[PDB]
Amino acid sequence: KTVVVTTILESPYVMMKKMLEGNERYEGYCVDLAAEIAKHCGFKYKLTIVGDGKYGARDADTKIWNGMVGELVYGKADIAIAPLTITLVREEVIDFSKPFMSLGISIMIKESAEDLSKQTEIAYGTLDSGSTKEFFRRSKIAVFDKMWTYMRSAEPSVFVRTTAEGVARVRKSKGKYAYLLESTMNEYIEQRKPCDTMKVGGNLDSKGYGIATPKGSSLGNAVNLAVLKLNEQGLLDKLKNKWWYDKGEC
Ligand SMILES: C=C(C)[C@H]1CN[C@H](C(=O)O)[C@H]1CC(=O)O
Repeated sequence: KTVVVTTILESPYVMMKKMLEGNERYEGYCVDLAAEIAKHCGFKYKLTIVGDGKYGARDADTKIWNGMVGELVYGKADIAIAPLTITLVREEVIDFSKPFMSLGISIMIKESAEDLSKQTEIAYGTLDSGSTKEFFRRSKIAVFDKMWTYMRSAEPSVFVRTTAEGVARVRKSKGKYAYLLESTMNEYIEQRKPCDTMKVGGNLDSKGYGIATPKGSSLGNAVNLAVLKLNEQGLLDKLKNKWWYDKGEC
């Protein structure tokens, strides 16, 4: 009947409109994407913000998945539409549609990863949890392995808790702090006032964000075909351009 969609606040994907109720309280790339996939697939839905404010990781002790991934695995949500990075660990427990948006870990400064690894004057870090941190932690690639060893033992801490915190740290560090984040957030922030940040070098890896559903879900097939169709029509490119560039501030 009414499909339960779990999502999360992260600009410009899902934001509180700056007096409203239900789905109309929200706006952003993922809000527009949810309406488009629902329209194509022919379903009614309710957007809900994930209670724990997490994307999805499996606790090492309890082995239970938290965040949006957890909501899908334990049957609390029917679908997740947000900047949820497609990773192998998540793919083992949930299904992802083809990418609706491409990205890679990138560097934000006020070059290359190899260049950051060989130096010591500019400090660098990632979020204290998430796919970016996990990529560095489990990487068997020499340069990233070195970067991780440096980040985990750096004092004071080079890690931050939110995107906003990583961005602010870059802005106030006089070129002494580089933030490692997904290229999509990097591109978005570059077009946000005070317009003083920049992406440098190529991405460290390659992946995307995908619509997620519980394993064996009936909705899976349909949502995947919808993503392929919206992509083919150029709609996803227009939608990214709308939220990143048309609404840019620089
Ligand atoms: C915004 C957050 C915390 C998310 C977005 N995609 C990643 C994920 O799905 O884990 C996280 C960012 C990152 O790890 O750099």
